[PDB]
Amino acid sequence: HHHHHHMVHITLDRNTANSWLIISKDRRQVRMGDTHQNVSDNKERFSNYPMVLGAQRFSSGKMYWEVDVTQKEAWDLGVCRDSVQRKGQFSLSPENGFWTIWLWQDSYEAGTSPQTTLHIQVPPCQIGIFVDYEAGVVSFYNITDHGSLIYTFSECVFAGPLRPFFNVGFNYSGGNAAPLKLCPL
Ligand SMILES: O=C(O)Cc1ccc(-c2ccccc2)cc1
Repeated sequence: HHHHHHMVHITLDRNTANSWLIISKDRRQVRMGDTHQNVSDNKERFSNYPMVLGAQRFSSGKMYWEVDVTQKEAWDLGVCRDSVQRKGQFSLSPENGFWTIWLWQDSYEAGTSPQTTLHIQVPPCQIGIFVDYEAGVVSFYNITDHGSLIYTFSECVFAGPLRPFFNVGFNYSGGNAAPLKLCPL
């Protein structure tokens, strides 16, 4: 791909984070803590899952960023509407305002309803995310495999401002403690 020149500097929004997440001083890394991180509750925080939003809001244009997923067993990445549900149980789907892919139990899937199997020969250590607001496209790229395409959501109906979306996943196994990191431009 040739999307690198639309690179944007994403930072994480602490106020949206699940109360167990630990966000680095530079707001570029996030990991699951082993306990509540001693913050007050608020209506923005994701309650049920280890999720957090980027601070940036996009309503036009082309945007690109990269995320490091090295040695994680489980995670979700993509974009979502600014007005997605924060509290209780929900599925990641375009109907609910999410355009995402994930790793879970050694398989990669796109967050359609129902979910779509992804075909990845080279397990990615870094994922590139491209959004074309006007075209209604969200695309995912395998940076470890020379930028190969993972998945394209097309005919997207965003229906609002978009925010970068992250889930570091649970760590029931003891093998999923590693952080998500926003990679430098
Ligand atoms: O509205 C809901 O679906 C659940 C809900 C509502 C309010 C708060 C809340 C907690 C502490 C300070 C402010 C607001 C948390 C969850």
